[PDB]
Amino acid sequence: ETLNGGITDMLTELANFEKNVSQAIHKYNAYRKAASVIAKYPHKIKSGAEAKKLPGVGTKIAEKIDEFLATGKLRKLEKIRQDDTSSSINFLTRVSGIGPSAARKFVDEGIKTLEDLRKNEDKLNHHQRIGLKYFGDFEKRIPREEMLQMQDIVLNEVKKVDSEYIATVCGSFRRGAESSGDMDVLLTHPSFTSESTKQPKLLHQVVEQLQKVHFITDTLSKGETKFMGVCQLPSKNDEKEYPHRRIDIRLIPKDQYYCGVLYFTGSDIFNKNMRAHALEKGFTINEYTIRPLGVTGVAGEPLPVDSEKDIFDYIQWKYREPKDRSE
DNA sequence: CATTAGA
DNA sequence: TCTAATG
Ligand code: NA
Ligand code: NA
Repeated sequence: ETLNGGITDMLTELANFEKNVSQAIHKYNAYRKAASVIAKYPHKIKSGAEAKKLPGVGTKIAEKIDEFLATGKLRKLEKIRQDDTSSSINFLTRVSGIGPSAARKFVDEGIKTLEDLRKNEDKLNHHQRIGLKYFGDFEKRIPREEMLQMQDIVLNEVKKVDSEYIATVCGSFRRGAESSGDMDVLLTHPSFTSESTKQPKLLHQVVEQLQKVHFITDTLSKGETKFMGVCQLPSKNDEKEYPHRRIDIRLIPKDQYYCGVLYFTGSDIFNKNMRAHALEKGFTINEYTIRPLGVTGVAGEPLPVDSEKDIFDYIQWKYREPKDRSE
């Protein structure tokens, strides 16, 4: 967690550089584990060989290690830090719809600046275009203050169309969190579950609604289960407009909300940690279900949930507020 | 890791 | 189809 700081840190640098700049999945994959072992490692690593002794830690890494152990730097790390070509990529990627593969190509054609992108708005697809459009706005964090207005508004339509709907903004916003990235409203409806072969309009109905009232302004992808778009709080009585937000809404089988619901509300840990709990409490939890564990190794038979409650009740926990889903 | 664009 | 990007 700290003793191994600089090592682990450089390692991930390196690592990331591989994947991104180069199409070096192996190396890339290499550093990570390397980076991973030593993290877990209990002592203050002192040198190449010292590391060396570990699974994953080979010669290559080791070497770089010492030099780092020697100079508070590393070369390759430095060069890459320098190289526009590589820095160029790390930049492009910031655009929704822009990835490494694109970032690289985009570069070879020479696009390297956000401005470059404008100039070749055509060379980009509706995603990235939208990605590019609201570029500034996407980087900004979401105020909880805002978070609720929005929240309010969304629920406002959901119910409006049909009362039978149930939608939930999951995440951090949900964990009391001061700010969010993008909001996630986990959708579902009674008439829809594990079997009742869809009702696509189920989604479509909503999306439409929000578009109607002007909350969603753009679509990034509408599927018949997941939608990804961009929204905005009606910019009040002139003088101050809202930034453009990323939103995501998804349909769910009322027979898996809570589950899927427990899950997204995390935290990323509370989950592993809650997930870690059900294993010993004779269960299994994953994004949609709770399965009673059978001694053969595995088992099946997904247990019937009506609130975030049952799950705790099942594996037998203390119901914990979203507030307290901290770790 | 599953869902949507694309091409 | 496959592959990329998002989550
Ligand atoms: Na070793
Ligand atoms: Na991106």
